[PDB]
Amino acid sequence: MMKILLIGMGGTIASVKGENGYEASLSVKEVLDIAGIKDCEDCDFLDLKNVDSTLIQPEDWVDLAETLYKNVKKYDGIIVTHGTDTLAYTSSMISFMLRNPPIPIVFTGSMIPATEENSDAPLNLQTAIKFATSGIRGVYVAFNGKVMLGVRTSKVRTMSRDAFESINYPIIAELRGEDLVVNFIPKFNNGEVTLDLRHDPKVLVIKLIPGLSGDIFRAAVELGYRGIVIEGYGAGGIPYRGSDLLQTIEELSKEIPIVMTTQAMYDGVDLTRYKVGRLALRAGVIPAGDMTKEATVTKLMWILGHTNNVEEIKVLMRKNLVGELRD
Amino acid sequence: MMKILLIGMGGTIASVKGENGYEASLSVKEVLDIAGIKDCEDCDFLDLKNVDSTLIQPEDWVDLAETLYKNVKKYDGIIVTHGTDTLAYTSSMISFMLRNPPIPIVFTGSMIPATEENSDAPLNLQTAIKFATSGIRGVYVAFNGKVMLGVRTSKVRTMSRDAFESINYPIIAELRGEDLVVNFIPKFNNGEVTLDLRHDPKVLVIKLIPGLSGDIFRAAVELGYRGIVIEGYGAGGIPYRGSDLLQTIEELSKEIPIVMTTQAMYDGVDLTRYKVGRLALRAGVIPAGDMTKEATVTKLMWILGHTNNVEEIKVLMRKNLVGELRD
Ligand SMILES: CC1=N[C@H](C(=O)O)CCN1
Ligand SMILES: CC1=N[C@H](C(=O)O)CCN1
Repeated sequence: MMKILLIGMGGTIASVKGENGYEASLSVKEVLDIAGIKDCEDCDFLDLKNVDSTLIQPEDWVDLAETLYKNVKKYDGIIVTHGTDTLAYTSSMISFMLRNPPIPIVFTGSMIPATEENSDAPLNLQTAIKFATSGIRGVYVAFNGKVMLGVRTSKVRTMSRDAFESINYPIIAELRGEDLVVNFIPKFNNGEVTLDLRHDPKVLVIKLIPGLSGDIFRAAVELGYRGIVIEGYGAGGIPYRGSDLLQTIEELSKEIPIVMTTQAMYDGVDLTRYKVGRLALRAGVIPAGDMTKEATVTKLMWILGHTNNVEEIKVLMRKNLVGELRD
Repeated sequence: MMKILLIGMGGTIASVKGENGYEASLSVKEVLDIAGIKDCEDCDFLDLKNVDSTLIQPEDWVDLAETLYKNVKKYDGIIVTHGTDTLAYTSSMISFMLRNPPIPIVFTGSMIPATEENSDAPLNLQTAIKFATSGIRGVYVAFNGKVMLGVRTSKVRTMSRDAFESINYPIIAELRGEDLVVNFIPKFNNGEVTLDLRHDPKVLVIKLIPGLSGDIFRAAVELGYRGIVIEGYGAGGIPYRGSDLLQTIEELSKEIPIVMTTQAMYDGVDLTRYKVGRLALRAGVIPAGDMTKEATVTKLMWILGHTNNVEEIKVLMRKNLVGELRD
């Protein structure tokens, strides 16, 4: 029957409490054994990386995307074990780099090392295995009995089992007993499996705070940053009182994309709603709509691997590519 | 009986849909009338500002703190109506600037203008009035039937009534019918009412993302920024692979405070837990513990109004001043 591949990237799930605190150490095969999984007769194992996900770089996304693409024909499902810190960035970026996969690609990990007795690893691996053999294609994240679309997933808690949520977007599937029950299936168009590794990682994310001036923005441009994301307040906007920020934005927004997302967790941005928003639009700011913060950052990096034309970048950022955005 | 003062700062609650979308317009007295409030016989009214809270600057915090201090003896309670965008920054900063107030000081506002038929304004004003006459002293936020400690409050939703949550800290009070029921009373020491307006607003908040280099940090220092806050991933830490960031931090952390908070919403940071965290500590990074992002930023600004000595700043950031932090 079904053949699945497990790819190890590291993470708390594979970690041990060494000298300087937890660090990734175990292989993905060892992780499965320790977590007590046996329903894996026809399971292949590959260790791609073995790091605390805080260490993940954009080139690791390239390496992982390539590896996935080389293996989508050979397997019925692929599971990637990964640290939780940057799990959502990786699942978001891979969603852009590897479009219309013919199989489920499921990211998972744990908040508590698999070695530990109270570990969330066995549940998460079980959920991942159940989904990887479901026939439901796409890039997903399995965590705490939930399956979420990889490009709509964010880490919301640092010290809880329920660490990940689907942001502004319905759960794909959820455990009821041992029944993984479907809640919502994304509406894919199924084109040709497409690998597209092009990206530019040189982007800056600045949190809007009272009194912020435009000086660090023009410094970023001088440093050769190719894009800036600003987390505004609430539905989004730029203050015009108190700083040269709006004036600074008006000048820079035609040299580089300036993307507005929100500091809040849920509901995203809508710049048409307030005067501060519409001024931000007039200044050339690109809205990130209802995208997660991780999808916004990775999508911008990915697009910058294709074009530096701000107008075109605006069009692509506003276009729903893989389910990351409400069109 | 009880005498309360209402101070208007603006916000959606006082807003109208003008030419470029919503902008603040109505006076705080008009807001009360439109919201349908009458149980306010002995209520004084003062309009301090009238702006979309996206426009709030640090000097407005000074003006508001001064006004509160001049009025804490005259009234039994004070209510401040305020935009939701920066409400939490203002309630956090005022908590540092105005210590041991002898009365309840309650911040509130609404997600939907008081003019609108389905407005959350009447409920929020009611809750604010009930708490302002409760005799429970301190700085608080009332929203969606909840009363939260002002220095533990963040905006988590941009388009929902339940916009604010108490982060890593128990609700103070909650509505059950018309009964405002107490859940938890903060353990104040009641010293002398202290006004302390000293702050330095020149701080930068950068979101950690894969591949981030230290170049923008040393640019910030050259720009004269007096502090940097970094939102790390999860429990916190600095990547040592892929960038000159950790090396950059080691150099800068003795010139200016570099504070680590988290990109996630709940549970805060703990740098002792992972190798990436302990390296961050060794590099001179100051942990923000379980503080909200708004408390972290305002507390740092406030402290920078007192000292530029990094060692001392570290001590103060790690000290629970007004309930913002678990000691
Ligand atoms: C490299 C690549 N070539 C084929 C294509 O683009 O159609 C498969 C997916 N991507
Ligand atoms: C300015 C001021 N003086 C008095 C004091 O510090 O004790 C009251 C609170 N702050």
